[PDB]
Amino acid sequence: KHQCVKLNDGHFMPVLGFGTYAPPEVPRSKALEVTKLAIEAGFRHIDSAHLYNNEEQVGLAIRSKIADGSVKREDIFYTSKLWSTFHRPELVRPALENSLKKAQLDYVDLYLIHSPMSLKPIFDIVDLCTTWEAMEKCKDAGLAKSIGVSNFNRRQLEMILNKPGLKYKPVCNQVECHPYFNRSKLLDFCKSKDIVLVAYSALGSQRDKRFVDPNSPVLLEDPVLCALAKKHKRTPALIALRYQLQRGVVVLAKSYNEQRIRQNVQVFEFQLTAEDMKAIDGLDRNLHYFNSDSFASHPNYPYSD
Ligand SMILES: NC(=O)c1ccc[n+]([C@@H]2O[C@H](COP(=O)([O-])OP(=O)(O)OC[C@H]3O[C@@H](n4cnc5c(N)ncnc54)[C@H](OP(=O)(O)O)[C@@H]3O)[C@@H](O)[C@H]2O)c1
Repeated sequence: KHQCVKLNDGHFMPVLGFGTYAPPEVPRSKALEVTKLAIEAGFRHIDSAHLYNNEEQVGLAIRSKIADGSVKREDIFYTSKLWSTFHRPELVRPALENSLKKAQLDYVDLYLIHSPMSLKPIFDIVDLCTTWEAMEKCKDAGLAKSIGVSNFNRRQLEMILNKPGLKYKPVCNQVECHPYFNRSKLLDFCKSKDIVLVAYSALGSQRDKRFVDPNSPVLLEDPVLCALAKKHKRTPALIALRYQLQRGVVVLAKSYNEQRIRQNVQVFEFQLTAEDMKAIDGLDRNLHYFNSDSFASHPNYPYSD
């Protein structure tokens, strides 16, 4: 299907998605305005989460673009995510039901485990295979068309894929992925298991002071990204998004700015050569922008491997 990839459960995922997270200081009504502008610009995959405290505004934007005739529900791929205080398996279905009620949708296209780092329902120690069984029952019930995971490393994905009794493989692993942390080996593994890698912080993250070192290089000021932008008469952001599409990664892009939202859909309008991709692959430097004690101290931190 046009500009989508086929998931391993048969559903289709659009290869460019709109990132909806804004920090707390942005008024909640902004997510309504920008999600409507993202749909108007041509985004058809919208990524939210319980954590983002925006599902009611994001859902209203979707319902509004349905009401005015721009799109039908089946034209939109909506993702939400189970937050880490709800890993205990009896909490999974009520958490998804809460997300649906907030968005006023009958189903999500995709429901993810947001992170493998379980928190007190203060860390919690939960066997995530039990969480996954509860995710499977939500796909059986029709609450989520597809289920997947987010922030898992290879060993953590294998624990699910190897589970006795497994009914549904995860359709995706949504992970931090960009030219300073391109996750090649994990991508190869995901490809080998028919699992889609979805990239977040593909434009270098929002640099949130709670978890990103401001000393970290700014991805879009990279001189190779900037040179390739000059060569293609595009921008460093479009070079960073198009790099993902050509390696078979589905890519998210957040923007709350009307011009940049419209700019990002231009990722479909041009392509990069083998030499351009090799120049971009040479930027890999094990730089995860999310780099905090509040993750690294956790018994199931994914960058331990
Ligand atoms: N699963 C998880 O744990 C997880 C973690 C992080 C993110 N995510 C998801 O991934 C989404 C994207 O990741 P992210 O929030 O880290 O942000 P990102 O997509 O890496 O974007 C980073 C910054 O790039 C700027 N930008 C966007 N388009 C641009 C363009 N064409 N030119 C120049 N700058 C541009 C935006 O600022 P403006 O708004 O000012 O344009 C944005 O704040 C999030 O919204 C969320 O949906 C998930």
